[PDB]
Amino acid sequence: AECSVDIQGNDQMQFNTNAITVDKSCKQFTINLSHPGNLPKNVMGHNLVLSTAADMQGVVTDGMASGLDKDYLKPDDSRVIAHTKLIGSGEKDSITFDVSKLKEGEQFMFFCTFPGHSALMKGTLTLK
Ligand SMILES: [Cu+2]
Repeated sequence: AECSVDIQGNDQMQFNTNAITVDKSCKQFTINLSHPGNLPKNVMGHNLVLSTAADMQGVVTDGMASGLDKDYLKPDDSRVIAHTKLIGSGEKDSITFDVSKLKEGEQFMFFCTFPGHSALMKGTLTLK
């Protein structure tokens, strides 16, 4: 199966998918994030961050408090499974992670931790 997806985050706080499926036969999986907006990352920065459903808002909350200098992620946050960098207008970033870090049956989420964004910028990730 394929083991990559391309996702965009825009100037109206939206990702271009609501749900990511990872094929259970993948060993690694790569997420190619890009920002087709025009706004700087200072006001419209996006990352794509993975965690369990339960852990998402703790990551978001602690992340908000951590500043642009830390990509709006609390340092050494063990709840984060994998993530891109935080990017602004016209940038792109890709991450490849071990799919062994995910498990069938488990409800994962992807989201952006930039202050305020998660309200809209989130979706499910499922190993299937
Ligand atoms: Cu964002």
